[PDB]
Amino acid sequence: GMTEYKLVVVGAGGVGKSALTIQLIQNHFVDEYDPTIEDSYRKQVVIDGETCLLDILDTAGQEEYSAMRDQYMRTGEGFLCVFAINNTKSFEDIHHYREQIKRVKDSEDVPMVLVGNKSDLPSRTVDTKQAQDLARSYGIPFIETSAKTRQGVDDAFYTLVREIRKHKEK
Ligand SMILES: Nc1nc2c(ncn2[C@@H]2O[C@H](COP(=O)(O)OP(=O)(O)O)[C@@H](O)[C@H]2O)c(=O)[nH]1
Ligand SMILES: OC1CCN(C(=S)c2c[nH]c3ccccc23)CC1
Ligand SMILES: [Mg+2]
Repeated sequence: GMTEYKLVVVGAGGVGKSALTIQLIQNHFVDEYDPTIEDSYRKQVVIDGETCLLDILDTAGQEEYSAMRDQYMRTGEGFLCVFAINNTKSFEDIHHYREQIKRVKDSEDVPMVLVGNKSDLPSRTVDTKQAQDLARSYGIPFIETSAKTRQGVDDAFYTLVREIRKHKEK
């Protein structure tokens, strides 16, 4: 089989995890999607000349059992850490997602991309510079997206695969 990348989208409720995932997989923006549904999706894509399979988990936070959270975190190879630019709390939560994923995987070297979503909205509480400072501290890429206009979406997910490939080659 062609190579498959297991990607996990994490972040506070309401930040756009579902909207981003459906934009990438189905190329449309969804106004409402039950905030409690946690599904995964497959899409074949070409990234820098490589035909590959993306397997993306759109997380919904708590699980029936905490062992399930641990299971997706060990299985997933890269993590999109999403906040919304209009939700300071979602940005603060990023510290906790960072910590947890590293701690389940028992690794200092986990492919992640920091994503500030809803960039189309006028309302902003999190400035670009503050998110840049965070990403610099983590040594990972940062991208601002709009699930609504699709701006930065393929960049966010393809950048994550690129981080995974850097990780593999060590
Ligand atoms: N304007 C705008 N709204 C968005 C964007 N992403 C998500 N939303 C909306 O924000 C709400 C939460 O999105 P959702 O994908 O359910 O968030 P999730 O809880 O992280 O899965 C929904 O009403 C979406 O339509 C975006 O980039 N721009
Ligand atoms: O029930 C939880 C979510 C689905 N689970 C996994 S491991 C995944 C299901 N699809 C995925 C795509 C990327 C990374 C992980 C997954 C098991 C734990
Ligand atoms: Mg959702």
